[PDB]
Parts: sequence; C-alpha cells; structure tokens
Amino acid sequence: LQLRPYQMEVAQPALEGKNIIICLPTGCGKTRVAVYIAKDHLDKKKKASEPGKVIVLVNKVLLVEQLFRKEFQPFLKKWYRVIGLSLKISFPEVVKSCDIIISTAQILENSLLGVQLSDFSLIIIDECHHTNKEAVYNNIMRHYLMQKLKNNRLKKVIPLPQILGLTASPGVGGATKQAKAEEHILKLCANLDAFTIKTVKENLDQLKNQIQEPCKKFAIADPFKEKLLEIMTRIQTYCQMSPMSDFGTQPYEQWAIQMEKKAAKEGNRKERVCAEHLRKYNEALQINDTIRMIDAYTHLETFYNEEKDKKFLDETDRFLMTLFFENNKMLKRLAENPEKLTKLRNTIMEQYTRTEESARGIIFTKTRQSAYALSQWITENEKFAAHHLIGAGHSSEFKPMTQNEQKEVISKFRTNLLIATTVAEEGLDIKECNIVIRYGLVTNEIAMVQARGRARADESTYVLVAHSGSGVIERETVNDFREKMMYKAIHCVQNMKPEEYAHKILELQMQSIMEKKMKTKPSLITFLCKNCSVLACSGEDIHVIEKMHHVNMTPEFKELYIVRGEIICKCGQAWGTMMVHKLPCLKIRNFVVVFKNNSTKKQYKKWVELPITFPNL
RNA sequence: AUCCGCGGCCCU
RNA sequence: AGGGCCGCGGAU
Ligand SMILES: Nc1ncnc2c1ncn2[C@@H]1O[C@H](COP(=O)(O)OP(=O)(O)NP(=O)(O)O)[C@@H](O)[C@H]1O
Ligand SMILES: [Zn+2]
Repeated sequence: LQLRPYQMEVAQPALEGKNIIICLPTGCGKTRVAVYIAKDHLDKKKKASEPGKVIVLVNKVLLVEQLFRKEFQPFLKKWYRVIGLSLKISFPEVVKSCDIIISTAQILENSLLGVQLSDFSLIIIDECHHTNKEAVYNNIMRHYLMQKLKNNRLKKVIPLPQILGLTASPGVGGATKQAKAEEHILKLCANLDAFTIKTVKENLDQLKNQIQEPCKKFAIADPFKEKLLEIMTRIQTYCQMSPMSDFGTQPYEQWAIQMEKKAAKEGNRKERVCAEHLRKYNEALQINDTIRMIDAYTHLETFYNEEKDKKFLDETDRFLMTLFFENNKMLKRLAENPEKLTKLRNTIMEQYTRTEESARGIIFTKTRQSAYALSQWITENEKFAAHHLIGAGHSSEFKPMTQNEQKEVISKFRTNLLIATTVAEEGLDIKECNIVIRYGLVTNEIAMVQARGRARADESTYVLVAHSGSGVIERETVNDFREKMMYKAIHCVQNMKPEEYAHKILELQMQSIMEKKMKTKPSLITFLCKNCSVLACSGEDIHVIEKMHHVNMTPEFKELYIVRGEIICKCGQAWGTMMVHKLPCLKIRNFVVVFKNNSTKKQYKKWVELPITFPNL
C-alpha cells in the first residue's frame, strides 16, 4: 502492498512514461515507492505483451541485501522473480531470467563494455546525487543519453528504458550563490534525463505530521601540550629546521610531509627521519585536542615500540629514542590525570535521564582512531551504565571492518549496543533514533541531511560539539544555508516553462556527451631505499603477476631484507609485504626512483603513476 | 592475509 | 597537489 497518500502524488508521473527524479524527505520510506512503479511497470508490460526488466542500481553492496529482503522481495515474491547480486555467476545470464535485478552500480558498467541498455525496461537509482561526470553512477547515464541522441537523428528506433531516480536530496555542491545552485540541479536532471524533480506539494501537510525533524542543538567549549612542544623544538634545532608555522596544526603538518619528501631525494638522513618522527609527534598534539590524553601518549608509544623491532645504530635514531624513552614515564603520568578534556560527557547523560533508556545513539567523528578511542573511553568510565563502526577501505595504517562484521553491528543495534560511533553516514538503516551528535565533523549539505534524518521519531535532537576556534560552526552554518538553498533551487526548475526547460536541458546533455574525446590511457630506472641511500633493485629485477602485484623474485634482493609477513630494509625502513601464492610484493612508496638519462629522483605514491611497463609473469 | 585499479567528499 | 574519510570493482 500500500502507498500512503503523499507518496502517490510523487509517483504519478513515473507511472506513465515521464522519467522523473523522486526526492522525498529522509525517513519518508521512498524506496517503497520505487517498488510500486516496478509492479506498475511489469504488470503493464505483460498486458502490452512487451518485455519487462528493472536494473535497480545502488551505491553499496550492503544495500543490495538490505533493499532486497526489506522492500522488493517480500511484496513481489509471488508475482515476479527477484535476485540480489554483488557469487561467481555470469551477469549476462542472470539478465536472461529474473524480472527484477538489484545490483551494485559498477557491475552493470562492467558488462556495458555482453549486455546493453536496450534490454532493460526501467532503471532505479539509490541516491541519485552521486550522478555526475566524475563517477559511478554514472558513466552509464551518459551511455543512455548518447544512445538517445542516436534516436533523435533516426526520427529525422532502438528502445530506451524509463529512468526513475530516487534521492534525498540533490543539494548544491560547493556553491554559495543562488544562481549557481540552480545550475547543479539542471545538471542533475540533465544527467538522469528526468523531466522534473517532482517533490511533494499537494499532500505536504500529511507528511509533516507523519515525519518530524530533530531540533538542532549546540554544545561548545573553549601541560601535556607544553611538555610535547618542548620536545619538538629541541628536535628542530637538532636538524636546524624552522617551519615558521605553529605546532599541533595542519599547515605545519603539511610542511613536515613536504620536508620528508625532499629529504628522501637529497638522501640526507636526520632530515627525513626526524620529519617522519615529527609527523608522529604532531599527530599526538592534534589528536590530544580532540581525544583523551591517553591516546596521545599511546599513539607515540606504539610508534616507538615498533621502531625498536624494525631496528632490531646510527646517531639519529639514538638521539630520538633516548629522547622519548627517558620521557616515556613522564608522559604516561600526565596522561592519566584529568576545556578539551571535558567534552560532550554531559550531552549523552542528559538524554539517558529524560527517556527510560536511550536505546539509540549515533556519534560522528573525522578519524578512525577517534572512533576506537571514544568507544574505549565509553566502555571505561562506568557507571553509566557502546561500540564503534568504521569503513572497509584500506589506508592510514588502520584495519577496516569486514562487511559482514558491519552487518553484525547494525543487527546487534536493532536489539545489544545503545550507542554507535561512525563516519559512514547514509545508506545503513537505524530506527527510533534521537541524539545523533556530530563531533567535530563538517562534511557537506548532503551528508548533513542524510545524517540529520537518522534520528526520528521522536523529540529528536541534532547536536554539534564544536571548538571555540577554529570553529566548525562557521562551516556548519553555511551548510545549513545551502540545505535551505537547494529547496528553492529545486523549486525554480519545476515551475520553469516546458519549452525553456527542455531546450536548456539538451545543452547540458550534448555538452556532457561531447566532453569525452580523451584517451583513457623499462630498464630506465633504479630503486633506492628512502630512509637510507642504498641500491635496492635495478628496474629489470621487478616482475608483475596478474598485471597487478609488483614483485622482486631476484635472489640478490633476498639478501637485502629482513622479515617480521612484512619486509623491511637493513635500516629497518619498511619496504614491502610478503604475499604467498603456492611472491614478495613491494610498495612504491618506500622507494625513490632514479631516472637514468640524467639523474633525477622522483617519488611515487602508487605503481600506476610511473610511466614504465614491467614484464608480466 | 592482503594487493591492484577506479571514484566520490572533506580540509590546507 | 597533500593529509583524512567514504565506496566500488578486479586479484590470491
Ligand atoms: N509506503 C509505506 N507504507 C508502510 N510502511 C512503509 C512505507 N514506506 C516505508 N515504510 C517503512 O519504512 C521502513 C523503511 O523506510 P525508512 O526506514 O523510513 O527509510 P527509506 O525507505 O530508506 N526512506 P529514505 O531513507 O528516504 O530512502 C520500512 O521498514 C517500512 O516498514
Ligand atoms: Zn635502507
């Protein structure tokens, strides 16, 4: 099944032709409306004796299972055949059978380079706002439009699907003006070839009483540090390095990176190694502002404890280790004794007293370490009388959670966990949510709306914990203004005259199509260790397996490293990782490449960037 | 146990 | 260009 009255008006144009976008406020239940267009569609095709299909593209693999089980499957189980997919089955073959297909976005893209658009009848799109020139989803929409222009020439026919997009909500990317904001929304319609945004107007009251917004709240605040800065300054005079920017902040952090890069090139030890150590100290200062002082210390302890094993000694590491390990006892002492220290502690407790048990809670924080550090802060410090969730991608030297392990935490939340701490935001379902605090996190107007929509119902409160300065609050205000600005922008395009709207939308389409004219895409090098200048591998000695893993099997290389699997230099600088098949792989980042033609040392972040091709194995 | 490639969003 | 964060795909 059944559609609520407000959801009927938004679905009416989609029901007959008229490819549209559907944007309804968060918590509206708008994935359900998509199911109704599908039923309407397929049933209509059987009567017309024409084929039926639906591709239902999504941004998350976890949404594939979630959408299937909750929305599309249970209603359509008897009538039509539904399949979710992200297990070693051929894609053109699933398309043969199975009236409805819920797939990860890229999975289709892969097969458009076989299966074509012409086969599919209707396309359903989760979070349309990702649609842009830059990314999935998608390039696929430009394939649809490119095919469409082909039809414009024929008239002067190949069948094209109906496109039903679903987003809350398009938003204005990075544009303060009211004029430019509209330009983004015309672009979003242009890429989706949708006729109108089709918001909810006639039934607006029905909704407002059904789904309520959280009241935005505000919390603000305004020894270890001076101890630590003292250490860094002495390290600075050791190398005769003057940054000119204050310690414990980003512009200074970026200067320390750039200094290490150039130091690898000139091959001067003490200049680079210190800078790497400085990056580590600076990290402690910047986290100490936003996180418990024990974590500031722990970040440095584990760093140094790992440096003893890597090493097992030159004058530099001795100056640094001796300097830290004498002060090690001191810092741990300062860490465990209680501005920044007290932050938000009251905030959750106020929510626990009001309602019987604060059954739901959600925190948002910038960094992965902060999620784990806060959770550990909340597990301790009972009586109250909490768990963390983080992403799957691999960077920063933290370990991603398993996708199933994430699925575990939400299912445990549906019950053992009262409060979760995440940077993931949109696309995962939580109900009965109230507090939803954002801790030091800015993001953009679209992430704000998705996150805000977490907590409903009822009486929900949306809180921002901020530093006095540099404030997040100034960036948050502008986000809100833009949230409000998108609505007026979504208004302009609906009441724009059809003759104008269609004429201009084409110029956005032909422009996006004409755009891609571009091209998509060996003994000349010698690799040196970056910490220390020693020949590691000449360029012949590297090999490639399956076009991906860059490996050195040359027995000479075996001599140069130690293990523990992780590969490390004589010096102790990490070199690579040991992958086992029945092959050692090395990260480019740990080496500095010397060009032969004239000696120039360039350093690379990843393998693809360097022009030379390597021999396959 | 990771690798590899691609892409978004932030901030300087 | 950096760092942080998020995600998809192809590997073993
Ligand atoms: N038309 C409907 N009639 C009855 N229940 C509905 C309807 N639509 C959604 N629901 C319920 O709402 C739940 C899912 O919708 P909801 O959690 O509010 O987010 P949603 O479908 O993701 N909307 P959105 O976040 O804006 O994409 C389901 O458990 C349904 O029980
Ligand atoms: Zn070395």
